[PDB]
Amino acid sequence: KKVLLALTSYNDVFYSDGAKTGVFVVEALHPFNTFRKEGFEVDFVSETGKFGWDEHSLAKDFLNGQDETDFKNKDSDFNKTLAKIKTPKEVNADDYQIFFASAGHGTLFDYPKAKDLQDIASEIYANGGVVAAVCHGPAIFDGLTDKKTGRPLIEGKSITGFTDVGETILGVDSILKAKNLATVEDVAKKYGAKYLAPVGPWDDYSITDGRLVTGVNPASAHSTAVRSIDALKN
Amino acid sequence: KKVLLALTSYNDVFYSDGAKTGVFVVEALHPFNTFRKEGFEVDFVSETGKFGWDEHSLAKDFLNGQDETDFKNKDSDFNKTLAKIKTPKEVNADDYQIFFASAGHGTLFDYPKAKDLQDIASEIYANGGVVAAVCHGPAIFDGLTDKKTGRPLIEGKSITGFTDVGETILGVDSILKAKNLATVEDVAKKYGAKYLAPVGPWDDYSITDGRLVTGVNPASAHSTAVRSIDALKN
Repeated sequence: KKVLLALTSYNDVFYSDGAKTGVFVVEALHPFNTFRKEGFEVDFVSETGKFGWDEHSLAKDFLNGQDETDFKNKDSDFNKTLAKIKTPKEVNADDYQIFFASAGHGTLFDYPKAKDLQDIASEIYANGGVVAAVCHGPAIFDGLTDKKTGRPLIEGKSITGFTDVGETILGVDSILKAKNLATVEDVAKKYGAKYLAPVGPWDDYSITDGRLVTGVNPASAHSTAVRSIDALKN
Repeated sequence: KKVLLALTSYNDVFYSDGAKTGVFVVEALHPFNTFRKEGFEVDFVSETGKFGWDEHSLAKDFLNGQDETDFKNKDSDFNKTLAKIKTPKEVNADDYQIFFASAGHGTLFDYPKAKDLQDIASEIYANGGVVAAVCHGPAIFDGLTDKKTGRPLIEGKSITGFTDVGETILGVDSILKAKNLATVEDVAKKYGAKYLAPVGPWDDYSITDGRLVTGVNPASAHSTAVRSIDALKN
């Protein structure tokens, strides 16, 4: 039982305070934990084989408790597994039942153009696997094609993900535009998907549409992962 | 700017302990409170113009705090309003912006056959209003037609509601099958709707799809009510 957990490979100054974005820690850690818990093996992968942390996700409010302990302890299973991060080439899609895309605002940079990752994702979905994504993770659906129908994998599907209002509240809406980036809600519209919004931009909100699982934000990582395992039976 | 809050008129012995089903207290109270807070007026209506509370919704685990105080206080707005509850005949569909269907298992008995109420809701909706339902409330979607399309109102839409698994867990799926009642998932399947389920059958889980709003269970009453209001601009 393997699970391929994708991470953004973009890590550069993003926020107006000079803080650089990248992988949202708990969006990788909670799914990882949830996966390892049920008895799945986790293989991390990134577009370039490299990654960095979204500095904002390192703040006390987003990283604390056992999470921080596992983060700081280099011998943690999480860290030992992350050290074995793979590049697309080094991956055999046929080895995974679940494809989970963790996020962070960085995914908005490489995920849409990560074709190799999309081919892999598409294959796992073809073999009856489950494709899941949280936060800005659905960004990788931009171009993801269903091999069986030839149509965009999200066309006619109900998904969720980071909200447009959330961007405004974070005050990063100025930047997304400045950097010519599309929001999850934009991507959902562009490819015929039905975007379902949570009551609040920070709520734990996730959706299961057959074998396609999506979550809204960091607070939905766990739920997304849990849904992702359950979805295997669909 | 008013709300039509439909209640189940069924109030007979249900549970395998002699208890009776009917209106689940908070499913009518929280929605009422939310709508009242936002300035909307509220009118209660049932098939018979009468109703009874579901015996199991009266325990401390479901009825407590201010809710319980507003339930026992005869001079409470919630109660003074319930006294003026009207019948379909007394209703003018054009006087409402939202149609909210509170539940309790009792709804499986009357909502599906309450044609007059369906019309009111099809009408309100026809005028660009909002149609919302929580828990077993979606049973009212059984045969509910979109005045403008001719097609079933929930056809092609995404909804959620009380889960089939929940029924088993409560050990009432026997009663249902016996009394020849249909579940929400059934009604969704029957009219071409895409049923989206919560991770846990008890989760506060709701969905907003255009102007069709749905919630899963008592825990979802509030969110479903909030989703209604926000929906009005969709």
